[PDB]
Amino acid sequence: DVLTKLLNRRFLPTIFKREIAHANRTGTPLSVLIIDVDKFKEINDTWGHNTGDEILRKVSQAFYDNVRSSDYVFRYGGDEFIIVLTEASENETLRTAERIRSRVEKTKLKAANGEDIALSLSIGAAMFNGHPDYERLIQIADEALYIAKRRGRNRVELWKASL
Repeated sequence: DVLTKLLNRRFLPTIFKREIAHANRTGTPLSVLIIDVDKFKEINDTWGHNTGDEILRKVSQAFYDNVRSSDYVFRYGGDEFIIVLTEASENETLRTAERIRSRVEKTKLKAANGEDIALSLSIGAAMFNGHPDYERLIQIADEALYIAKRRGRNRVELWKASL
């Protein structure tokens, strides 16, 4: 089962604290992908939890197929995910986030009647800029996610001082 490999949210602090410390001592880039499945509750209602669950499996599979073993993937809510990319440049991060978003879009799902289920991700991305507090890094990545949702979903957004 792919869903059992996912990390609980409670491990975010202890993991981020250590992973940030390492990124400052060495000067290696660090990035975060915050992901939320588009209109998931609406999908969960219409097609059922078995369908919602299978969606979470396909979506989780897309993650592990496009991250290293050295990266971390967390699942907090029903459709809420957090990916920590250790040692990934901005160029690499956006490329990774794009591979993930595209994969989910191009995964068509057959319904009970035989129709197609619309799948898409919204992804917020943010680069580590040296700040010691990890919550700041999650805040801006979540803010980036907020915009991707606000701008019509099925897209990636990178956090900037402009907003």
